[PDB]
Amino acid sequence: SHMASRPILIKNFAEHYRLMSADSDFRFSEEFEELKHVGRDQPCTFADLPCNRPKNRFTNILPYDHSRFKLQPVDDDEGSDYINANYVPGHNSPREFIVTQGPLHSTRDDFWRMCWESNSRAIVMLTRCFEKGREKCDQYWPNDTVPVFYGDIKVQILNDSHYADWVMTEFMLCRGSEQRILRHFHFTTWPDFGVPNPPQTLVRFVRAFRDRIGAEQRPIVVHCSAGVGRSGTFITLDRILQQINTSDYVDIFGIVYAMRKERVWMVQTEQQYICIHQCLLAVLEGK
Repeated sequence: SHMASRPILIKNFAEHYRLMSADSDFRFSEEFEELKHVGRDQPCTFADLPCNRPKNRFTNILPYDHSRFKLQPVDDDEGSDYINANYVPGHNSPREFIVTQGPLHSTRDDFWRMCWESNSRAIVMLTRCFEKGREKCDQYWPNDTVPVFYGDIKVQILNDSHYADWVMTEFMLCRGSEQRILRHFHFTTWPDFGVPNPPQTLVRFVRAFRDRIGAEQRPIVVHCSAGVGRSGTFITLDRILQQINTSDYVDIFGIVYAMRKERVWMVQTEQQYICIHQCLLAVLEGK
């Protein structure tokens, strides 16, 4: 098709890349520029209520109404159903990911409740808590093995595995007499400015994640700072790598356009838009 899908025939992806990157990413920069309006017209009524105003890390990153995850309502709290997060499509399901902002201390309770209510068995954290001096995301998980209660959810570290660019963490999650495990994928290498360089690091992580998570059927929670740029770059990359195993086509454009329609600025910057292409380019060319 043509309008919300620019599919490439894999056997030519390496040329398409050249052709796209050529002239200071002329074509690339231009292809991206088409998405700059996708889904922005959609209402954000709830996110925009007074009682939910303090819950948003950024005033111009708010979940569209049709896509937002909703927390079980609480009978005295007005607007208690709210959290900054949308179901965003993945390779295997329309409601495969829940991408959200990095919780504030003011929202980590809500954030945990979402994981529990969503039945999500995997969080993917793509930002550092602090970076270059700002705070991006509140430490919403214990930093030792003493179990910590976030609301009604008791989170405890069963073990963690540090690597070069990310740390795996296995949480036990308890609500009442009910127990589950959750795997926490924390990519800790992303550069203070720009996209990961070399991008291979990100591919490496996505492989580690997917290999580890399998053909998951409940939601995966994905987050960064605002829940748009990196979150969008990961999900897309995860999708396409799964994809090149069942098709001789890839639709990075198509993937983004679909995500935009679901949650704001999903692949945020054309550097990330390019980065996705480089990662795949790297894979198709045997690193």
